Amino acid sequence: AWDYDNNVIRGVNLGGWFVLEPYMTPSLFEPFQNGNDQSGVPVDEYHWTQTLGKEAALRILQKHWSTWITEQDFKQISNLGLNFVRIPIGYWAFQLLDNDPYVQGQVQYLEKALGWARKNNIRVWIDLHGAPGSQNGFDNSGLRDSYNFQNGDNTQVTLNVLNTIFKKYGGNEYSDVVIGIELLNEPLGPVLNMDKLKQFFLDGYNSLRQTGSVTPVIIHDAFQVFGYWNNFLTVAEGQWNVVVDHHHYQVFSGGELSRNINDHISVACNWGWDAKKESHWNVAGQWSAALTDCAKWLNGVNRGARYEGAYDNAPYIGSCQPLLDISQWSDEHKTDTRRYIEAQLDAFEYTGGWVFWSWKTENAPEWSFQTLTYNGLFPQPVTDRQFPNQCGFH
Ligand SMILES: OC[C@H]1O[C@@H](O)[C@H](O)[C@@H](O)[C@@H]1O
Ligand SMILES: OC[C@H]1O[C@@H](O)[C@H](O)[C@@H](O)[C@@H]1O
Repeated sequence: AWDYDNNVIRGVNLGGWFVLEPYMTPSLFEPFQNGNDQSGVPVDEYHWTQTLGKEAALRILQKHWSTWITEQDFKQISNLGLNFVRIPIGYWAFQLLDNDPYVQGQVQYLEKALGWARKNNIRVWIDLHGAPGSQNGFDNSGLRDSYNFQNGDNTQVTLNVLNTIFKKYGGNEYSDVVIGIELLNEPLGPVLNMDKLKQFFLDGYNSLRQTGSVTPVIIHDAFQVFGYWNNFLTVAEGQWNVVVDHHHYQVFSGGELSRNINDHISVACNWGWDAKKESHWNVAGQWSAALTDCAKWLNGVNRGARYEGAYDNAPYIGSCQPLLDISQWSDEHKTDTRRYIEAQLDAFEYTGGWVFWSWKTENAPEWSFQTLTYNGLFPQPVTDRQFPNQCGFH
């Protein structure tokens, strides 16, 4: 349903939909603030559902699921010249651990989305974004500050969930829509046992193929250096239809944030050069326009921004308040943003293409494809260049 050799993915993530992220939908979390005190705000979906209880969580999430993304969004995505969406979903949509606070019902909307994709000629990855125990301790895994994916029976439970996804979505029923199943989003390589992670990836690969599925298997790079995965899941070993997903940002450390715009561009261009050298098909599955970490709660609930020297012992670079509203951005910041977007687009189209994080946010413009497009900062058509050939690819 896709030609990974000849076609380029031009896509958006449907983030914040089936896995809550505080920075993307702060309205769901802000009612728990006590004036300026954020100490009682649940930090992740696990604690949000636990605090509300099952009845309230289901009422509020049903409303969210039914309105956040609809068929109209898919029409607009097609109209903007995009050809692809990535759909994050948590393990809890399929299976609950014994005392899990999570509520279910996401699957109904996932299946509506697959139909909306079909109708609008949009292809899809399904992405397992959160595993039991957490694979990364990020709030976007569902469970912040825990790293227990490789503990106990959590890896086994994850493989059981994947087998459900494989039987439902990796077969003939959706072979015209689903062009990849991503085994696990952003496993935090540095804190994991990498040998066990590779075994997990291999078990998932083999399990899918054993169902008779020919669906591409997408592996996230686990924050390893470019080329790390070249010798894994290879044609030499009869392993085929494998894609590596690289994520790229320049905002989650003081060193990255302090780069001037030219150096930000040089780094983006180098992402392209280095991805080209790899031996698997590869796609930039998450990236954005952000040049700051100013979005409220981007680093987590009750954590500040490195950009204004309010987190992670970073030096003050500038004040975030002026940057929260795209109408208040300086001409220079708008120009820097457009340059940065174009350099990333060129870099990522140099291999398998790109998937912007994310389609929409409530009020975080750096992270919203819609907002950037409407304000003329994301090229429309997406091939438009105000700053052509910044990287010099050949
Ligand atoms: O090397 C690029 C690609 O070649 C294809 O033949 C394989 O099936 C893929 O798994 C691989 O990513
Ligand atoms: O570890 C700090 C940050 O790392 C980034 O790579 C992730 O995208 C963020 O979610 C996380 O907050």
